[PDB]
This record gives sequence, C-alpha cells and structure tokens, in this order.
Amino acid sequence: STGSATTTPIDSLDDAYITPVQIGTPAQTLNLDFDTGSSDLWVFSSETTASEVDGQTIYTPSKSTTAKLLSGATWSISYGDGSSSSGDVYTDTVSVGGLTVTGQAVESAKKVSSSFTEDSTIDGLLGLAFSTLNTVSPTQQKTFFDNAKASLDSPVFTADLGYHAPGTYNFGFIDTTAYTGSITYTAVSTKQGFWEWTSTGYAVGSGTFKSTSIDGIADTGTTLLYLPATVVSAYWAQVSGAKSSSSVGGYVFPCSATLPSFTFGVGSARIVIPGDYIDFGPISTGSSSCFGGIQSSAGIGINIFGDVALKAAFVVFNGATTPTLGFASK
Repeated sequence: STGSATTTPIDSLDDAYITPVQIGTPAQTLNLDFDTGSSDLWVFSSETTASEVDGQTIYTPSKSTTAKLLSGATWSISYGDGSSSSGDVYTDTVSVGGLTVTGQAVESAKKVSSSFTEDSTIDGLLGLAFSTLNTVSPTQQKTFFDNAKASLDSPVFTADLGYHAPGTYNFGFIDTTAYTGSITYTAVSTKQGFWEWTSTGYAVGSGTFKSTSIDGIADTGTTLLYLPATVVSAYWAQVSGAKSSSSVGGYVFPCSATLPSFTFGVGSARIVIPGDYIDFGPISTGSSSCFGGIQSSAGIGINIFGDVALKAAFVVFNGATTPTLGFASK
C-alpha cells in the first residue's frame, strides 16, 4: 500500500504545516501537525476541557463505530517549546492520503496548554519519530508509520515541505519526479528516539564550505533551524545590523535586509536554504525588526534541522531495519 497527502502552511510564515487525517467511522477529518520529532498521535476531542478549545475541530469517539477505549491508558507530553497536553486513549481507524491503519492509538486530549488553545488551525499532532518515545502508559503505543510499515510497498515516508506553499507527505514510495539530481542517504542513530544524523558542514551565502560534523535531528514539528552558537554567529555576522536579542529570545535583523543563503552538508552533497526562507518577519506587528530563522541550539541540548532546513529538500525517512535519512535538492 501507499498514501499521499498534501501538507499546508498554517500561516504566511510557514510556522507549521497541517495535513488532513481521517479518524473513525464515519470519518472525522482533523488537520494534524505531522511531527518527526515526537511519537504520539493526539487530538483535540470531545473530552478536551471546554475552555481550552478555541476553534479547533474535535474528535468525538462516541460518534465513531470503530472507536474503542484503550482501558487504563493515559498519556502526557511536553514539547521543546514548553507546550504540553495529556489525556486518555482510544484505538480507531486512521487514514492518511488513502493509507489506512486499523487499531491506531488515538490519544484524546483532556488538557492542552495555552499555545495549543491559541492556535485554532492545529487539531492535534501525528508523531513520526520512533515509537520508543511514545508516552502512553502503562502500555506504550506505536506510531502511525510503525503500524503501517509492514503493509507499505517500501518502509519509508517522505517529507516535501513547501516554502510559503503546500507540499506533500508520501508513505510507502519515493516520488522520483519530486526532486532534482540524486538522493544522498546518511546514517541515523535511533538511540534518543529521533531521526538523528550528522551533517558534514555548512556555508554562509557564497562563502567557502566549512567541513565540520553537526549532529542533529530531522524534525518537521520544529519551525526553525537550531544550530551551534558558532555556526549561527557566523551566519548573522553577514547581515548588517543583526544581533542576538535576549529580550526577544534570539537573533533579529533589520527587516530591510537581504538575507544570504545557508548551505548544509549531507555527506558530499549540499542543500541550499535560500535567504528568504530564513525571514520570519516582524517581531511584533509593524516592527522593523525581523525574527531570524536560524537560531542557536545552545541550551536546547540538541541541534534541530526544523522546517527552515527541511523545506529546502526532499527528505526520505527510511524505516528499513537499519533506518537512514535521504536528502535531495528540489
């Protein structure tokens, strides 16, 4: 089997991407944030504290003839941005782009933090990291990809995120028309539950490439590119007036700037992030200070190849017995 679904930015900045997902019988379609940095499929639901729902579409398990309470199971998750959610668990039929998993754990939110409530466009998350990170207790549950894998034509999914435009998540096949040149594959460590890999270096603009190992995670659920402070300083030093602002929470730059590109290495191959991808716009409405899309990972504890990086590439998440990651230009 295979599946193919379109993923759409939630706003004009590409702050996140939503992908429609069918849950239950008859189908209830929710727009979920596909997140290769976590491993829970959770949804706003009829059980979510009413004051914490503000515009989201909810899953109502009592209206699904295939929903079953997973007795005694609870979940609770906290994300790198400080947000969180928790609740109980159903199993139900879940389909993405024509690919169907029966008996998928659907984690129903009883509580969500303010950042989730405040974002009316995201109805939940669909985790695509390794199932070892799944938070369901006392019986850990598998991700949608893990459940689908054996049925897929090939045990892979691909992320083709757009810049200020829709893109695609495919399951079970590599669309050879979706990228240019060849796909370069690189080793993955699953030891921390992530799609963790080592970039071979970077360049800023038309500058020379610096060969240096940068361990980090391919994370579709993180907006920005988080890299070591040395790398980030070298980038922003090429933008007149750019500075790290403690009060804003990262590097800002004059909105009048033309940003240089940023290149990262994948083996001997190179992925070029155009300068415009690094612009996250005014820090507050009407400001001439703009927020940068490359930020320091110092104090995160890990480097994160988030959407800013991934959207410059066609990315293969290869879930073969020994997982690997592939990157192509597009």
